[PDB]
Amino acid sequence: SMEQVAMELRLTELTRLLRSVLDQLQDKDPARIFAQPVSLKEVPDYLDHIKHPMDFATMRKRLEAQGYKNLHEFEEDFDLIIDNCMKYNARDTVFYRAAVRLRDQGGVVLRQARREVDSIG
Repeated sequence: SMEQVAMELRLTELTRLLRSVLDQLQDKDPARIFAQPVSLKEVPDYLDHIKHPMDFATMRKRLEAQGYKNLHEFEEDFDLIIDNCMKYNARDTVFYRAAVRLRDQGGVVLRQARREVDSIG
């Protein structure tokens, strides 16, 4: 149907905008602390602690499969990155501090992304 195509074009345009958002969020992590999943070889207990692990590579795979239907779903995943890290790691650690910084810096990007998604439809 033509409707299905129009819907698909919207999904594709959302995917384009989320890719740019993702790039901007990931620039706020210059140490690459959140680049890749936490290694179960190097943190064998990790899944006892964290039930839904997340990282920027895993978000990028979902993105390119057009697997985010709306900004809210994408934000959920971004928040998992931050929130997982802040539970597993103590306050006095480079990891926790990196999450706080990513959260604070990402908020700005996400604030305008919401406006753009609402605005452009």
